Amino acid sequence: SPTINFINFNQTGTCISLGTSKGFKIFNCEPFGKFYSEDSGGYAIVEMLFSTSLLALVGILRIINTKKHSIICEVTFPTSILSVKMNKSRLVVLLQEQIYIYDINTMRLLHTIETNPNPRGLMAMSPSVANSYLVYPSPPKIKNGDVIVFNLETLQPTMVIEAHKGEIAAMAISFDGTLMATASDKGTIIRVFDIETGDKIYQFRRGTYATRIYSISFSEDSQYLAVTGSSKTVHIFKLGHSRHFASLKLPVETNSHVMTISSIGSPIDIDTSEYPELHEPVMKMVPIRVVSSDGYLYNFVMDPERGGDCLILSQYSILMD
Amino acid sequence: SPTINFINFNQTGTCISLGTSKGFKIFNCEPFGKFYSEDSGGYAIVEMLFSTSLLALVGILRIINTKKHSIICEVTFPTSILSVKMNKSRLVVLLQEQIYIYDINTMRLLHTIETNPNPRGLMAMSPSVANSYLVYPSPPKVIKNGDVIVFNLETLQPTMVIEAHKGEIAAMAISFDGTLMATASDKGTIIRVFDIETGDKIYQFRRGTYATRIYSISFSEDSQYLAVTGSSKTVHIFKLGHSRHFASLKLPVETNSHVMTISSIGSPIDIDTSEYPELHEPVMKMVPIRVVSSDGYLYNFVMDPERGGDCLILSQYSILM
Amino acid sequence: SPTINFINFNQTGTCISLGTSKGFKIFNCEPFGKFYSEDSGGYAIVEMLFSTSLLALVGILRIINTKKHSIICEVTFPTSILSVKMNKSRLVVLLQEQIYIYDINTMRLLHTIETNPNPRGLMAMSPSVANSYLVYPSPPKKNGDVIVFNLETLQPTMVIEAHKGEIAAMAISFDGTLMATASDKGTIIRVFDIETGDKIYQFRRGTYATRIYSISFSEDSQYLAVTGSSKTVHIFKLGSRHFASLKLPVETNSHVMTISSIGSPIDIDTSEYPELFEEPVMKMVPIRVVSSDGYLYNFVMDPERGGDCLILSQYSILM
Repeated sequence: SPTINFINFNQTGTCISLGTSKGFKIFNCEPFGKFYSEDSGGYAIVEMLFSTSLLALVGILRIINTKKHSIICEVTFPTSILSVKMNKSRLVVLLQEQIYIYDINTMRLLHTIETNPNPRGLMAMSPSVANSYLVYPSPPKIKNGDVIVFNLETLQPTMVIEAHKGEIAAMAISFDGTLMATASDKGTIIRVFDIETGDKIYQFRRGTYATRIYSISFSEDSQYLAVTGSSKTVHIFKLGHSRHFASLKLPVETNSHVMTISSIGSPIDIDTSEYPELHEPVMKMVPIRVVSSDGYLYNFVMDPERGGDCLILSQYSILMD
Repeated sequence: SPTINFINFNQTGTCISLGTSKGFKIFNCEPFGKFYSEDSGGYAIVEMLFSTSLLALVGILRIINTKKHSIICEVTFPTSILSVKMNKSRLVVLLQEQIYIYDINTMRLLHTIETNPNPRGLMAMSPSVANSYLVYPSPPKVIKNGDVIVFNLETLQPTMVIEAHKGEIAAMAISFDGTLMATASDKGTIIRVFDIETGDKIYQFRRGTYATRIYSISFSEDSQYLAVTGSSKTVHIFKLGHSRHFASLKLPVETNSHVMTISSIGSPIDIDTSEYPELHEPVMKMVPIRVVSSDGYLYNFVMDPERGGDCLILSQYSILM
Repeated sequence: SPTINFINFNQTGTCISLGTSKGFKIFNCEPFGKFYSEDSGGYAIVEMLFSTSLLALVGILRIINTKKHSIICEVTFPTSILSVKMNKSRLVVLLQEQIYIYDINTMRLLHTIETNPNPRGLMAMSPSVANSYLVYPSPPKKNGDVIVFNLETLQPTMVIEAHKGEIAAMAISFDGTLMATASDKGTIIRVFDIETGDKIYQFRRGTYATRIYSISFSEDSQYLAVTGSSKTVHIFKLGSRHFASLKLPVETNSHVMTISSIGSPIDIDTSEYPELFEEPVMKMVPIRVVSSDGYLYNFVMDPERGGDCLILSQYSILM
């Protein structure tokens, strides 16, 4: 089993990107299958658009169309790339002290921001062109958790958010580009700010003792927020409005030193006759897909009313098949 | 009489720097005199610190100590320099699209800012190290055209973004202590001053009757008054002790209308009313105002802080003679 | 996640020395971070001085400087190296039946002690050069005899009858004034004055058979920390019954070896931790526990109440 270095959903949560030490793979979610693969070499960053056969590959920057098996262009940078995010309008490249913004269509350089160092390569980017926003942390050279709200459409900053007292650990933007959620390096407080005005809307407490946070992600309908940390547990905070609404516990066999990213899908019908949820024949269950760095996928279901600990239905392997 | 290309006061308003097409000159204000001069060549930027025998010289960037007649350093830039400002802590050089910040002591480069093009070379520098702030305009790259970026020089991180005006910014000025910032649109009809730490607009002034260009803005030492000069050959004084201009400075009629005019406001001094029939106690405090124009003349005025109104002119010298 | 083979603090308790089957890493405690790492190979003992970019490497003996990336010297021994400890004056290598003493500056050999076998590789060093001592057990070839060896003049000073049974763990305070030992049954702690040899303190611990692994003093010697196999760490005050206790979370791997070290009191912010531990700042003595499974745990104790201590954080070494 080759070592994997990168896992990410697409901007809609219906696909899986992945990168190994020997190549990269592309899966699907509902009719699970391996759409694409390539045994080139070590890949560190594999980012995909809303399907559409467009990929960004960073070896351990090249953009490739997988349907045509051709290369659009290759871009070199003085320093190593730390993060890459896309929407159907702009292409963003982050280095440890520089942010590069490209037009996804014409691929010409548009802007460059000289920022204070970001060793963690943190970003959050709105995927919708109607509200194309970019946010990145602004540490000083107590004013540690300042985040710069940058508008990609006009290429100008909009406001400065005094998010947290300590360094920012993770940040995400809803699908429509309306909200933003950030967490400090202690991972004890989750705060949600409205990117339009900047006022803090929601503040959530995560866990008891300070533990690291890996990734934050909204639902497609912005109903729930998902956080994943070193506790081998995934919390879900309900944004329909403190304490997490419902929590996800991986099986005890899973190694505790695994990176976990998750995503929440649209509610769908499941059969209660087959599954003793403990009864109407069918009720709508919110699906959550959790993939771990060891190479497994987990499917949970969440009751929007009951919440609580979520049942697990199935489990796959992303390596091999 | 050689043509002059650049005039400005020092950060305290008690000295004069000037640049001709044949050299530069340095004057003094109260015991008027010519401290220094060199007929080297064309000079476009001659900026001085708080006396201290330190100068920035740009040919038609070199740092020269006038007392020692030596060269501290010499630095080149890819494009022409548009503005240079200093405090006793930082040195700022602005090109049309780039801002360079240098430490005044070590002279090593500290930061670089990539901004949207500023053909007008507009900035504002706080001269006090306690509140060292730099503000530069951020127009959209091709209504929100008058966006200005509040940048902190101490920590080298921006603090907030101020939506100053609807149209492009034409002039900026920061008080001596770095507390307030004043901005002027390209129409020169509305003068707005913002409190830099909070960001709220404190005062709003109407200037003149019809729209006309504004040359420069400058605060008093005690932030009591604000001086603006425009193409109407009239200088207005706005009282910040708290609309309409408090007092107006009318130059003599024989003066050419196409003259760049910069001004400064000094601390109140005792003047003898026996010599000057102000229209009476022997002495009364009157604020002295020095207005040097691009034709090469200095004009001394006095304002009565209670009466205000049209100001009397005491004397006129002639720079370059 | 490669397996680790050595985990230990520095002489001040403000760093983490850790060596894996693939390399070694050097961490920090309050501003947690990865100071250094090399993927060279299997390392059995990685010991560090008071920062100062000095390391000792034992393969699964070489002294390296991490700042200059150079090798000072390499020395071989007839048997496997069991333990290495350092201070600002002396370097000591312990083997199965021999103890080697080196000058940390010159690297010249100074003295060699012929001791009865030590299968556990037990020794303790005073880290201060003012009272540079070395203590090691002396089993008969009268079981818990500890030889107080003066590294300053290279001569033993006195012999203490510590315990009737085998000695399990020994430690010397930072100032080199006190010595603490624990028997093989791990129920009684004895603290001796290294100058005179009088028994000063006696502590009770381990109601059932839980072996004692490590003993450590605080910087001010106010507290004594003992870690055993029971997944619970006791704190004794040197001002009988234990003063405070540490309970690791149950989810942790039980097949682990845990050490600990107590630091100087610091201030913690209440606003950072909304759920647990909720005066914006309080003085709480920090306790750092690292286990072989690869996790660093931080606990805090109230200097007056004591009791069971909260856990502020749990960071992940090797990542």
